[PDB]
Amino acid sequence: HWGYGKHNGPEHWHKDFPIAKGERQSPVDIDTHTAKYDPSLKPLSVSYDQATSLRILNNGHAFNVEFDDSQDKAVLKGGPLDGTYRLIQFHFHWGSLDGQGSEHTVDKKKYAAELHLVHWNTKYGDFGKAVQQPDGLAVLGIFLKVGSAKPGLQKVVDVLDSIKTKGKSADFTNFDPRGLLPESLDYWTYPGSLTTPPLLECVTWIVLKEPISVSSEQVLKFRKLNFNGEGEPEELMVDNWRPAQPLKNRQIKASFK
Ligand SMILES: NS(=O)(=O)c1c(F)c(F)c(Sc2nc3ccccc3s2)c(F)c1F
Ligand SMILES: [Zn+2]
Repeated sequence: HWGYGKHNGPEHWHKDFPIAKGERQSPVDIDTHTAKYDPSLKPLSVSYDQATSLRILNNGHAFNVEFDDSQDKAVLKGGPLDGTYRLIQFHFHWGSLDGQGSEHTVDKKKYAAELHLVHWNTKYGDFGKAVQQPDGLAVLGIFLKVGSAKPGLQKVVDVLDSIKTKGKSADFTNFDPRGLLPESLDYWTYPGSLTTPPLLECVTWIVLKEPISVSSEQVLKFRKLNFNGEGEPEELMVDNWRPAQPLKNRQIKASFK
């Protein structure tokens, strides 16, 4: 029953998932002036050379590109992180218009979209167990603005017509997610949560400073997706983002400046 519309949208989530009003909820606004530079934070390590994508899926809330996480292939490590975390999927959140769509904001700025590359802590042996742990997940967030095309995103955009409606999937092999990374790896980092139900407070958030650009035609194709299933009255998949939640005590750290 949860979703993004008037009657089931984020402001309604706490009824089914009371952790919605918890102490480390995401996303947040990144106040770039109150974030603490920390010279002791390590460079992020993104080792994606051996990634193996398998499938793309419309789950009724976004689309996921899934990876085979059964060995140490695509991993995140270093940065603020203690273990190594394995890539399991990526997805995006986007707007009905270019002026909105991102979940994190930067001094109140909303970007057109936000890419989430979701990884899990190897010491918990799988994603299902990792989410019940406070340091179970690491999500690398990357902001999208509209301007020039991202060539590396086009294979994703071209297959979306085949997964139009809730439930649909398609084989999605040899997709290289290094094609979605900006040039710099400068980041902010803070402790928080899944930004969809079940809203578990299990995530180390790593948000890149440098957005990637995508074309208006790329983002327009995200907006032709559907929340509904093939049976049903079309609701376009747009504005599937949660807004910024209270920071409460937490401190946001910066890798830079
Ligand atoms: N916005 S987010 O990166 O915090 C996020 C995520 F990490 C995810 F891993 C997912 S999919 C997901 N599936 C399950 C299954 C069981 C328990 C928690 C989750 S989150 C998700 F939908 C999502 F929005
Ligand atoms: Zn997400």
